[PDB]
Amino acid sequence: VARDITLLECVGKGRYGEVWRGSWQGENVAVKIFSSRDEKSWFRETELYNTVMLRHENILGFIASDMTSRHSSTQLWLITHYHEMGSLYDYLQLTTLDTVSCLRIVLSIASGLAHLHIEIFGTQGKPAIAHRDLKSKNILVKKNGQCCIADLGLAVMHSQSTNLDVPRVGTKRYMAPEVLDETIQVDCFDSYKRVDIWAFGLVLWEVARRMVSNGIVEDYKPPFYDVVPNDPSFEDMRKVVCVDQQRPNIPNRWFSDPTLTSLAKLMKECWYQNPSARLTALRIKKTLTKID
Ligand SMILES: COc1cc(-c2cncc(-c3ccc(N4CCNCC4)cc3)c2C)ccc1C(N)=O
Repeated sequence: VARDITLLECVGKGRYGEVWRGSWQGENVAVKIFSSRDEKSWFRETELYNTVMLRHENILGFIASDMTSRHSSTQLWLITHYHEMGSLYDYLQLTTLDTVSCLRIVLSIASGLAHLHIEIFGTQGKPAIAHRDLKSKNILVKKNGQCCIADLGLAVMHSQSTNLDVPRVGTKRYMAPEVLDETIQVDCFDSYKRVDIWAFGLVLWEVARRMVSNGIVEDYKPPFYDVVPNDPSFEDMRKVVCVDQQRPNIPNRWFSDPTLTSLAKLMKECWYQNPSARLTALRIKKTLTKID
């Protein structure tokens, strides 16, 4: 079991629980400890790795899952590979980017998101999966320059068979207009895919600001840094996105670079108020693959 693991250092804490860096047979591993209030998030994220056999170069790599439960207490561990460089959010604050490194990040995310979204058939197939909490803090930077998508505790699934949610359980800063509007068609699975594309558009913006061009770059800032306070409320986001119909502003420098200009058009096509008008994960991958 994973009782042979040494918990060295805590790297993340929050409502979900905690994530620890740990050692196991000489190798660093990440250990997510779920509080007993997140037990269903533990099982869901485990079942995707345990039963659906979720694996992809840009999805966080599962290692093991353990639950031990007495009447005294219950422990819930999810064990995955460890990524020293941390989250895309931490990375972007300490690093600038160039044409190649930026593309590798962006295309890497689009590849992981599209594999999540696309249903696969057969004995080794997978249902369509919606993340529902895409954001820079849930994307990890790998040593090789690529990224992988991490937290799947809120993901939903859809297969070719009648069948996974009630409402709005994501990070409010990244919620799409139809979520803040409550216009979202909760009964159409594509609705949740289009929510991810909105979040992915914000992450594209975050990354692009950090790509240097013509000797200039932008400090890191979160989406909507200029119009909402830290930890914005549901009403604050609805006012900026729906009523004021605000969108992250595009610096004028982006248009003097080919890469940044292509990204700008991609972002905007992820931000249409109408979800049906937004690009798909696959077409975002294709477009990104053709750049440079
Ligand atoms: C086990 O499962 C998850 C694991 C991770 C995850 C995997 N490898 C690395 C990290 C990580 C390590 C260090 C940091 N830095 C904090 C700021 N200072 C610099 C170091 C950031 C991230 C993590 C969090 C992520 C999500 C899950 C999950 N299942 O949601």
